[PDB]
Amino acid sequence: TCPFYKKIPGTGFTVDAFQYGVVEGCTAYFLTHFHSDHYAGLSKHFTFPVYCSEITGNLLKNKLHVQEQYIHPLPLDTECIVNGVKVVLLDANHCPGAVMILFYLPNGTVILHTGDFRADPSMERSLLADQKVHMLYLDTTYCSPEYTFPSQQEVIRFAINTAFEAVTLNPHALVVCGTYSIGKEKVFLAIADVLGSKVGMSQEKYKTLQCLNIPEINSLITTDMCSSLVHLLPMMQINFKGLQSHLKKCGGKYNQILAFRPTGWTHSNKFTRIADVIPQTKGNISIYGIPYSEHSSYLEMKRFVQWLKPQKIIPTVNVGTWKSRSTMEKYFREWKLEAGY
Ligand SMILES: c1ccc(CN2CCC(n3cccc3)CC2)cc1
Ligand code: NI
Repeated sequence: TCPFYKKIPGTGFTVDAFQYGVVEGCTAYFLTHFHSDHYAGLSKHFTFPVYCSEITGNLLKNKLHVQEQYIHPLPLDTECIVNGVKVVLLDANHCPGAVMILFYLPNGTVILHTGDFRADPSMERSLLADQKVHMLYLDTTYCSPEYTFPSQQEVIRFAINTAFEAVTLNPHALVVCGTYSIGKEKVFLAIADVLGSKVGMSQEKYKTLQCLNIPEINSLITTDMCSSLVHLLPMMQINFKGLQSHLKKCGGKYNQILAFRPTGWTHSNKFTRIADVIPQTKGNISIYGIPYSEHSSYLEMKRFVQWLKPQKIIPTVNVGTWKSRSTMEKYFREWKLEAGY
């Protein structure tokens, strides 16, 4: 059964609600982004309208085989009417195609669903500017002050510099990057660019990247592994056993692997600054875990909410324990008292 924090009161709409069968009274199903916990249940057999971004629609058609007659892509930053209700899609700064959804209800109430997002000051100059919001459905993944991590730019600078130094010292080194979904493409694209290489990958992963409207993509990626010195592998293979195995398949073209494992937050962010990060090493293989987040830090989330000044907040993550729920509610009250709304 579909939970309350996925229902839009006063409409026939749901958000990211595909795993509950036919939802009673739902005439339009919105999808914020193409991550499996959110799309769970969608397939070629789905026969109701799905509203989403153009990139999300390309992935629905090509990867899940959803029939084209049921895919309703909407442009960003544009007032659209769906089933008699004005809606707007905004960039979420999450993975490719990810959106936040603004709903202008018939009764005059205004609701923002963030989906998954990494809050940024640039969102203060979207169509949200000077817009009253009555209800905010908030991605609270990292809603506690312990959750700190660097900017995406700082993490990419570290990765580029690390890879360039390694391959300049040893021209026979291979660089490997782990992946398990869409998102975090900048990690492998930035490394390949500094090295003058295309990124090599499986046919399945190539198909996924061909759906993302990335400019000049044919110049950047390939299924010919042997022409490339930056390879993508599934995240589960980025360990000493899996990398040793991969090194054998390249036919003595390479004599060293440098691998990156993009993670979210980890506890080492408490103690170790990104510049000070060191790898796990065994012989000619080194593995770097790098904290490349596509969710708001605590500080980023607090800034966004204090600027927006919503009347009510409904968390959508960490809602399953009394302790977690209470912790988030205490921070929302602090933020409101500090800012005066
Ligand atoms: C929102 C609100 C509360 C939680 C629970 N965690 C908070 C942070 C804790 N922590 C301590 C040291 C490193 C993390 C672990 C419990 C999650 C999300
Ligand atoms: Ni996500």
